[PDB]
Amino acid sequence: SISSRVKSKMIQLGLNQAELAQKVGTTQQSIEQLENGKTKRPRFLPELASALGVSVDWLLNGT
Repeated sequence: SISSRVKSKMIQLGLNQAELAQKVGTTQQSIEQLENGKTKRPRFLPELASALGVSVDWLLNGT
């Protein structure tokens, strides 16, 4: 699921939830919630896209 896609990229990159949430500028809770499969449109999607240097298209769709 989407949070996996996000995470596994960060992991390889070296980043984790804290660094992620910071760089995104979201709440730490929102990262867990992302990994709770809770929301397709999280309140930082474009911000996440910049955070992993991916597109919004890819984040939503995803290969």
